Amino acid sequence: IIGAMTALITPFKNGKVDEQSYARLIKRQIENGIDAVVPVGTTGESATLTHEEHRTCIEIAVETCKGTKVKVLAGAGSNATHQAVGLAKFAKEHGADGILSVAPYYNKPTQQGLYEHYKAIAQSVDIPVLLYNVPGRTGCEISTDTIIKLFRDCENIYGVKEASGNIDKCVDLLAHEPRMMLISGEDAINYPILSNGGKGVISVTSNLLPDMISALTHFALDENYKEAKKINDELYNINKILFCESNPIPIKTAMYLAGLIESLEFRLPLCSPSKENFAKIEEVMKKYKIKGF
Amino acid sequence: KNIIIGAMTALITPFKNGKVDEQSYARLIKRQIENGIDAVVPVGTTGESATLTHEEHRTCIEIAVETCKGTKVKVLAGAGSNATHQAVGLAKFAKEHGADGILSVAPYYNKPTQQGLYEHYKAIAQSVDIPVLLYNVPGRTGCEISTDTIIKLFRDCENIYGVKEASGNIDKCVDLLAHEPRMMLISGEDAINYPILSNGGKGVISVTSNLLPDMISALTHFALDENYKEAKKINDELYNINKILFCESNPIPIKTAMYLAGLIESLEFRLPLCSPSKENFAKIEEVMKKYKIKGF
Ligand SMILES: NCCCC[C@@](N)(CC[C@](N)(CCCCN)C(=O)O)C(=O)O
Ligand SMILES: [Mg+2]
Ligand SMILES: [Mg+2]
Ligand SMILES: [Mg+2]
Repeated sequence: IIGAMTALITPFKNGKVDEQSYARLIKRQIENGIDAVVPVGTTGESATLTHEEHRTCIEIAVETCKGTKVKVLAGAGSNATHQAVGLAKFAKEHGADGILSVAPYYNKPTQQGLYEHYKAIAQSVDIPVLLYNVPGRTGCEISTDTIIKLFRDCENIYGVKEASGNIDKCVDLLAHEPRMMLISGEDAINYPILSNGGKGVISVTSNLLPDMISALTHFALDENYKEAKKINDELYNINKILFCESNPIPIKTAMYLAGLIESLEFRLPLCSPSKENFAKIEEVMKKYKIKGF
Repeated sequence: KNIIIGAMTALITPFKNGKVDEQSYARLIKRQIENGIDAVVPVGTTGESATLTHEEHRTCIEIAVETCKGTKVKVLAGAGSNATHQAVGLAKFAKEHGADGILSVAPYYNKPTQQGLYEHYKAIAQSVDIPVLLYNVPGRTGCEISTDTIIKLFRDCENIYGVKEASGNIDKCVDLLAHEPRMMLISGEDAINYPILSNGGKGVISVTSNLLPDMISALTHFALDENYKEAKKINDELYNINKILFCESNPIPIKTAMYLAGLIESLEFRLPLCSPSKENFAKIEEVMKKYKIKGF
């Protein structure tokens, strides 16, 4: 799975997942050229969803994408490998087109550990598995050597979502293993990653501006770097402001400000932004045309 | 404030055939008690909290509580979570099953803001009536409890009595105790146990004490009595083992050392954790030779 993809926010209403809004947000993604959706990633507050909720989000999404050509890359990562295998199987059993699997967080496995963790996951299913490196959140980094070995050693492993701010590593990955699918995990540098041969994005910004992110990715895949860079440059201010506080606090605030969700609700320890950052997000949004439903 | 201080151990969790070796767990805790340790921390990072089931997590806390009854040794139960609802539940559990207090690591992976951290710990503290020790380890969580947030929580919440600091930032340790000297600063970094204690820290939550509880015990008690020459001498002696126990991610080296010492049956982890490199295995074995390891 490649192309423009959205790390879906998870809207809450009165402390529960707003399931109708969840399906409605995914339809809006489909209407605006998105190629795949990622239920229950970091942006979807996977850490604070119950097992049941995690499972249901994937189900809505698979169901809502059914019939369209939009794929579901299910959030299935865990820092407990038994758990990650579990999630992988669930996704497969419930029709996900594939899986996203974040590098274990908090426990800091070694490179050998990561290899084992992912081999376990990959062998438990037969759908594509997309590796996810975000060391600022996990405390560990999947080495370039480890990524490559996994790609070559495990049939299902087809690439990595990179959120490390390290374009050198992106060169390193595609120079030594050009067959893998490098996916941008940091919206601000979507174009530089695509222009080095990246084949997709898993975007926070596309929650609010899916048409802009989808166009950017498709310009780039069609080798119109001029127009892809144009959108990337235009999106920089919003791409930065969406991380003025830890994601998904700004994007949910933006979605609520645009009237796209009913309630600016998080699950603790996530919370509302500062009032000043709230106003900063509101101000930056005003320079972009935000698609409705 | 009610407090839990002194020399404390972040207990490893031994596995046998993919199950918690509950008999070895109790035996290991008794070894800590008999070597001068003041409190034990079941199921922290060193106890592989991430890969235990909820039931196993509960079981290890209960085993700790039961093993320390009839002694002066306290149980500071590992109760952290990156989901506030789960952390409150763990705090409640620890309270209801006889723990003396809880340790609660800063939420990992989802990187809450300072406002969110405040709210997170306030909900935990307001849910029980036993001491709560914050735990700051930004290298593992991806976030930091700022000094201001720590102090605000200490002053605003009755049961929050201090912080376990594992951030290699002695400046912050000065900052903390210079602006709020009533709090209990606990070293979460073995190599710098003495510097933290010598600045007014009141205890350690140690990985090395799994292997050398008597030495960590003496270091802390020497330091608490302001016998800084003797405390520093032990800290200096311990530096080599303190560092080698993090050649690979904790608790991979300490469990390796415990296995080499014959203190656990199997060198078993739960994935994504795994045995160390063959090279680091030998390095740990070599460093160990320079220390006298207490038996059972
Ligand atoms: N997607 C919904 C599940 C969320 C579970 C958890 N909050 C905690 C994961 C866990 N491995 C649970 C350990 C439970 C026993 N201590 C962790 O806290 O590390 C996470 O993965 O962030
Ligand atoms: Mg398409
Ligand atoms: Mg994931
Ligand atoms: Mg004395």
